Amino acid sequence: VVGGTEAQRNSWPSQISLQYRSGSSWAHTCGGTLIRQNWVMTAAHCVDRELTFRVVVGEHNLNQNNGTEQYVGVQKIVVHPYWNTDDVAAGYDIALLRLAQSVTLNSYVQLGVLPRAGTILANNSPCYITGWGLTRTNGQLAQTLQQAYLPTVDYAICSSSSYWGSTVKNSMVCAGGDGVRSGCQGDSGGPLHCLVNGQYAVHGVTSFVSRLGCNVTRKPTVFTRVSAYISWINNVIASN
Ligand code: NA
Repeated sequence: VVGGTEAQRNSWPSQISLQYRSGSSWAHTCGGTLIRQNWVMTAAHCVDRELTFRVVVGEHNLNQNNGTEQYVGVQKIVVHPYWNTDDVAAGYDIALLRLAQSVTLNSYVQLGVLPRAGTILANNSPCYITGWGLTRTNGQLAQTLQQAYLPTVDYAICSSSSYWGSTVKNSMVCAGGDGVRSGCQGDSGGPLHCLVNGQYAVHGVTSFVSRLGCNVTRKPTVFTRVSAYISWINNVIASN
């Protein structure tokens, strides 16, 4: 997250860190949202590589013991069947991870609530992106979980020629684009939390930013629109 602030450690208890095994260590690669005690929602592109993945719930500082973490292996990966890794612009950038164990819930570990199917946010709706991704274009990962306030940009504006044009689809949410605050590499897969009727819900799964940089004016961060995939998510969980 470029232009973020440090999150309070109990603000976003559905945020997870998706990590891969790297030598004798683990490396953060993506975010995700805990949606059942044994299921995480993330981006499909996060799990393109043939790696050994784990999820960390209750994580705040990637580099220090928080005293709240639970570490769990990924047992099964179900990528959306229409996903195509060389065409992120087509959409379908979503995957479900079944965890090897069910995590225990507490103030640091909670299920993300998802929007009702079909919900579309008004332009300029209030949302926060969260994650450990780069804090500058071509920078380094955050140590502590970051948040940035990223107002939505509706489809009509986001798909206009000076924004994303054809690349953004109605199955996506755009947010931000002010040139200061954005998602960045390592935030993919994590949540966009939007405040609706007094309750935050996870309306987006972070999917992509500009090839020209993270915080680029009129290139809002682009998220998979969770409310377009409710039936898919429910069908996957029911059949696994
Ligand atoms: Na930690």
